[PDB]
Amino acid sequence: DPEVTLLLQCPGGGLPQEQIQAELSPAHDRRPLPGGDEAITAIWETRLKAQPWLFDAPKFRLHSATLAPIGSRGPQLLLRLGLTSYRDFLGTNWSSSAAWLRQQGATDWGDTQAYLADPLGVGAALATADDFLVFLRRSRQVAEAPGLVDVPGGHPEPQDLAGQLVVHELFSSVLQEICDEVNLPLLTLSQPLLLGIARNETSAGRASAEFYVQCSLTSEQVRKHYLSGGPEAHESTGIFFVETQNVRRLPETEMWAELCPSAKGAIILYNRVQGSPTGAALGSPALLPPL
Ligand SMILES: CCNC(=O)Oc1ccc(-c2csnn2)cc1
Repeated sequence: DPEVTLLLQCPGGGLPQEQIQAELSPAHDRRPLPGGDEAITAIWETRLKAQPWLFDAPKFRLHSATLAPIGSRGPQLLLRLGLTSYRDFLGTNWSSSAAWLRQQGATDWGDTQAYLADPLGVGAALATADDFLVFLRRSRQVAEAPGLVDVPGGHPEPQDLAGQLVVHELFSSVLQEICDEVNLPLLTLSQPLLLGIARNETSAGRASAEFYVQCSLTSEQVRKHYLSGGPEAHESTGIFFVETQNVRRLPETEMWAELCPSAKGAIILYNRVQGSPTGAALGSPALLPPL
C-alpha cells in the first residue's frame, strides 16, 4: 500500500483525550516558498475567477507527534501543531508541482513537508452495537477520490494552556463529523480513542488522526438515521457495513482497491490497535483463526 504510511501507532488500545498534550506554535507553520508565497496567491486568484463562491478556511497543521516511553505515567503523546488554510493547501499539497516542493524541502530544511500546508484531517473507525464498522460511498462529482469508499471524517477549523483546548476541539470534531454526515444523535456515541496518525502519499503526505468510536445503535438503526435525512442531509451517496470479523482480512478483498487512502489508514490502525489480541484468551485458535 504505497499510498498510505503510518506516522504513529498508539499504545494501550488507543489514547483518550486526557493523555494527549498539544503545543500550538508559529514554529510549527509551513516555511515560505523559495520564490515567495506569490505562487499560492496566483493559484487562488485563478480558482476564484472560475468558482467565485469558494471561501478560504483556517486549518490545523501537523508538524510532528512524539510518543512517551511505553508503560510510563503522565501524558503519553505530544502533538506539535501550527496553522494553515484551505488556500495554502490548494497552492502546495494539491499543486501539480507538489513533488518538486517535497524535494526542495529535503534539500533546504532536511524535511520533505517544510513547504507543504499539510492540514490535519480526522477520521473514525465507527463500530455498531451489533459489531459492524460503518463505510460511506463518495460522490462521483467531487475533485478528491471521486466515487471511492470512505469512513466518517473531515478537516477541523480552529475555534498545554491553549494546548488542552486544541486537543478538546480535535476529539469534539470527530463526533461532530459523525453527527453531521451519518445523522446519529450525539448521545449514541462513546468518547473517542486516538488509534494513530496516517499519511496520504497521493496528497503529498498530508496526515489524518484516526479514532475509534462505539455507537449504541445496531447497523439497521444507523442505516435508518442516515437515510431519514434525505439526499440533502449528506455529501456521500450511500452507507454500508462490514462485520468486524471480516475487517481483519479487508486488504485481501476487492473492496481494498475502492478505499480512499485516509480510509485505508483508519482500517490499518483499527486492525493493529483495537484488533490483534495480546492475551491467551482472545489469542486461542477458536477465537483467532490462523491465516
Ligand atoms: C468533512 C465532512 N465529513 C464528514 O462528516 O464525513 C464525510 C464523509 C464523506 C464525505 C464526502 C464528500 S464527497 N463524498 N463524500 C463527506 C463527509
